Amino acid sequence: PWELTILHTNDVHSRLEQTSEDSSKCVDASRCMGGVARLFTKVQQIRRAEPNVLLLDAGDQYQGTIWFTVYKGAEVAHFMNALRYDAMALGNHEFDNGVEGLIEPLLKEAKFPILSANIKAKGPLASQISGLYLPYKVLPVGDEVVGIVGYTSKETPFLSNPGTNLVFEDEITALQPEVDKLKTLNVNKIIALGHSGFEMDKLIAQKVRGVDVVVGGHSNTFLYTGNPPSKEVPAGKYPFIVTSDDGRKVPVVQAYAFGKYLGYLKIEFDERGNVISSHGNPILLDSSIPEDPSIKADINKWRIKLDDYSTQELGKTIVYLDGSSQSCRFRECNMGNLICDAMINNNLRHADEMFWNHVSMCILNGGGIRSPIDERNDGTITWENLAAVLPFGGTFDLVQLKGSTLKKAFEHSVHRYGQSTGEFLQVGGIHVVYDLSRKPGDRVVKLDVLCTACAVPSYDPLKMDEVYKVILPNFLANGGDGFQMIKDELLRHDSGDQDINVVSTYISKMKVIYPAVEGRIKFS
Amino acid sequence: PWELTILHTNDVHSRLEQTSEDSSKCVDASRCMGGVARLFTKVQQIRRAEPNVLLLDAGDQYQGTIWFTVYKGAEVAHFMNALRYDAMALGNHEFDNGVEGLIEPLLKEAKFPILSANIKAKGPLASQISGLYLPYKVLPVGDEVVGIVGYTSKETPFLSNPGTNLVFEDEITALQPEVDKLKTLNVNKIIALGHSGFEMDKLIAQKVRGVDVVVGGHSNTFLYTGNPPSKEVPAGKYPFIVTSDDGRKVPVVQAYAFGKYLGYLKIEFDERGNVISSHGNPILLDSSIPEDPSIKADINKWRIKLDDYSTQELGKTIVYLDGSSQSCRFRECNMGNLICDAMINNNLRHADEMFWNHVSMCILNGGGIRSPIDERNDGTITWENLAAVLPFGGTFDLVQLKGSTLKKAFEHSVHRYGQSTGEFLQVGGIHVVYDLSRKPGDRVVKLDVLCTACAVPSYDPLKMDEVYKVILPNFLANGGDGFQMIKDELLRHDSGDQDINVVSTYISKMKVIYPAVEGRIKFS
Ligand SMILES: Nc1ncnc2c1ncn2[C@@H]1O[C@H](CO)[C@@H](O)[C@H]1O
Ligand SMILES: Nc1ncnc2c1ncn2[C@@H]1O[C@H](CO)[C@@H](O)[C@H]1O
Ligand SMILES: [Ca+2]
Ligand SMILES: [Ca+2]
Ligand SMILES: [Cl-]
Ligand SMILES: [Cl-]
Ligand SMILES: [Zn+2]
Ligand SMILES: [Zn+2]
Repeated sequence: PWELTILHTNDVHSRLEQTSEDSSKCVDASRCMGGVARLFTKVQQIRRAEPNVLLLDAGDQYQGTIWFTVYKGAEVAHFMNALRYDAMALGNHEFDNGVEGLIEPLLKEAKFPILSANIKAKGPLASQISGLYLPYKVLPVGDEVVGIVGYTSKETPFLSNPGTNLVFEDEITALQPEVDKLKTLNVNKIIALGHSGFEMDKLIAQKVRGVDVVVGGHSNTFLYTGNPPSKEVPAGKYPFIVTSDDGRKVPVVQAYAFGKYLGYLKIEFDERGNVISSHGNPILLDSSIPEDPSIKADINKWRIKLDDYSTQELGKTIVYLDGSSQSCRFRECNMGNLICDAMINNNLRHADEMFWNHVSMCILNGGGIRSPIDERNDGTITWENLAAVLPFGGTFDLVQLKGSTLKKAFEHSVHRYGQSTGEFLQVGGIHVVYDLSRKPGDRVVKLDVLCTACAVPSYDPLKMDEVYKVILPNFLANGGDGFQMIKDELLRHDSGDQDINVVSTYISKMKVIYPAVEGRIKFS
Repeated sequence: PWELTILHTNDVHSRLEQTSEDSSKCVDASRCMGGVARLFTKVQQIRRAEPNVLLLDAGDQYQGTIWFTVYKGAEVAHFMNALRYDAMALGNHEFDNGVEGLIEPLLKEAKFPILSANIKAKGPLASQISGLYLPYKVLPVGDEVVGIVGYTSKETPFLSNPGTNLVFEDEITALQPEVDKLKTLNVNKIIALGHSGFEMDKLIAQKVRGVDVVVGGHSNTFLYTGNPPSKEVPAGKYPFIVTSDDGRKVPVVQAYAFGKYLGYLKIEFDERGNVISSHGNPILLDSSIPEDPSIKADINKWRIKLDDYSTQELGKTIVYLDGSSQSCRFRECNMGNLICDAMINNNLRHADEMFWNHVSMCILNGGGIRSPIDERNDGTITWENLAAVLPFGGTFDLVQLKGSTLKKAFEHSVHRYGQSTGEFLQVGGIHVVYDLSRKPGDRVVKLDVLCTACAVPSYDPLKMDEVYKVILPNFLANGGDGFQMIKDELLRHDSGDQDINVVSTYISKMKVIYPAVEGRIKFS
């Protein structure tokens, strides 16, 4: 039998540097994980041990940290080139800066093929982008050939900014004729590599005849066999074996997100390209694997521009930005409003999945806000100013909560009001009124939440049994500040973008901000 | 004596096409005024009649209409070249797209000198922008030479986006050594051409010794001798003669704004370059002057790209945008909120003077909002969609009003509530509560307005004798919809940017909008 090792990443989301275990900034330098330098170490070791190896990425390298804000994809081409990826599928985030932001930094500089069979170009763009991404690629591997076909979420127009000259076709209908072309070319080992989410990956394994293995992304799905090595709870075994409509066992794999795991799948094929066994598990890239010094030296070199960005003017304020603890731990503060508005706006512009692309409610612990920003002089705000406001190195995560849970979180927000501690919440898309003369646990007297999805979009009373989607710091999603009910009762929690980056890009895009105290939080 | 005719424009604000008498879109094609084609006719006629003629622009050609949104300054270089301007001073709006947006479209393409003596470049920019604008230029005119020195408002960093590598120095201190250089060169006829406002222009005429004539802008100042030909009321005679500290009569001139007038000043000089007389008046460019057909043919040709922009996707909405009359003439509607938020945000980003750069209150007649925009499909908003919402061809103007005036405007808003007419106001930066059970004229029971300039920026009760600055349609500033108290009582009214353009660029910059009904207007 001929054995192929597939190494794969997906939804790296600009985590070029090593991170903490939850994908936020690495605070404890000896428990960090992921990053491209550590990835390279582990990939090089397997390439030395195994004769036939492919390294694939299933999309969403773009977006998430200062690396993408400053380098805009040039860092993705440079470091994926340095790692010698064999192919990549386009994900939705690859369109976040429009087709122009995809063609220049990435499609023109990458030294490997970039694939998607279901994106059709038209008008003027068609001979402009022509051949810059491919529906399939035949790759030699050792003494054999493997074909790779790409696909990208049809939800891309609602998530990103691909423009009106690209059509996203149904994946299975677009994939079948390309796999048929590979079969006509006598390629008998075919990987479908793409970015549509685990549900669609399972449907492709079942329905696209000729596909031997599916390597996917988009849904941040973690699969693992046996006792998992970190906090992620697996959605199924790895590989997740799906039997096809033509009765073959098709391994389906994904490797969570954020470059925290390297997916590692070994497949044995018979002489006719049928899979006769498959086994593996994602490898946790934790600090027991050293960062490769030649990649890390390049990371250090590229970081100099990022460190320089710290003093650059992002925008201006026309108001004093009151991030003092005497304000933000006690009442509505306009710095809290600004940060919640940024959290919302960034996720609406750049959402990771449709499930989250209408989120319009935000809570933020006031103890998370650590400095004011004065408008004298000229009102200039820089990254360095924001880093003093948000110094903890966190992310702004997405959670789905029952109303009863959120009501308990607002009771917790004032249960010991007056003690100057950090759990008092600033909000966006929420109007709350407290009556502090009432018993702890019964101080919320009105709690109305923005409803975006409906007749006349508006604030409506929170309902205990309805479910709501909220953006908030990772620190609160994990139950910090005593918000144990959030951690214990939430229905879904996805990690999101790095925090200072999110606020800096919001100010960059607004240019002039004027947040004000406007009645989001009242006391009666 | 040697006689020089100075023709001059300032604060054209992207009004390349002819306009209505108030600078908004030309609706009645036979009462239109201004535009570059008509300007060219009148300038060519004077060039044929007079031997020594200079055509100067004192700044703020950038910004104001779709022409600048689509062409970003290339239209300014092209048409000022076609008119054969002899020189231009930089104004604040020339920095609205940053130094990069100034260097490429304008400084590199202009065929005339672009001047400013008080802008100093440093760091990397210094040898990059070097020589692309000049502190002075010596120009031959007929058989003599005239020197021109430029200057630009020190308020530019607070109005625009010139970056932190440009320093704006005090104008009189920067101008004096450059005028001294011209004197050393034996130039004895010196025009100071610049963009700092009439107050500063008068101080330059008094204090910069050697300046013969000041040609200014920025403050949209209209000067005229005798009975004025249109609606503008003159601030003084034209020219406005200032005696200098060295006892010379220095004509100071400006020509309003929007290309509506061509300034026309004749100066006689003795052999030593002393002004021995000066006379003139701005010429109203009204429809008695034909549009020049060679310039208009080019305007038509360049318009094709603008007409094409009408179908281009600007951004997306995630909410139904309710611009129906049943909503917007009766209660808060999220289309009204969106348009007021756009009006505010655009003017904060791109304000014409410091006087207006903190405006954070907006009123908008609900009868001005003429269509909803559905989110199906994909939520795409185009210029054409917005043109259906805002079809009247107006501008969003700046007014300063006493509180008592604004309170009367809110009483007018509901004085015959229920009759479905268009005077009901949508708002931004204002919370109003009405009690419709009370007498007409006494229905406003709460009226709180955002105060940006203060301790903890916030909504505070309107005070009858305080003065407030508000952005609103030209149609309301001129007393439309029965708001005669606004027209009759306002303290200052400046025309602003064209309306669909303002909303389109706001959506372009926000990318995804989600306006909602949030309690700006309540009934008790
Ligand atoms: N990782 C973190 N992210 C956000 N806020 C934090 C974090 N750690 C501590 N805080 C805030 O700092 C306060 C203590 O100064 C806490 O009550 C909490 O509100
Ligand atoms: N030039 C204009 N600008 C804005 N709104 C207008 C204009 N002309 C008419 N309207 C609105 O149209 C309504 C009549 O349909 C008027 O009551 C007024 O609210
Ligand atoms: Ca096969
Ligand atoms: Ca002189
Ligand atoms: Cl999925
Ligand atoms: Cl002035
Ligand atoms: Zn994705
Ligand atoms: Zn100006």
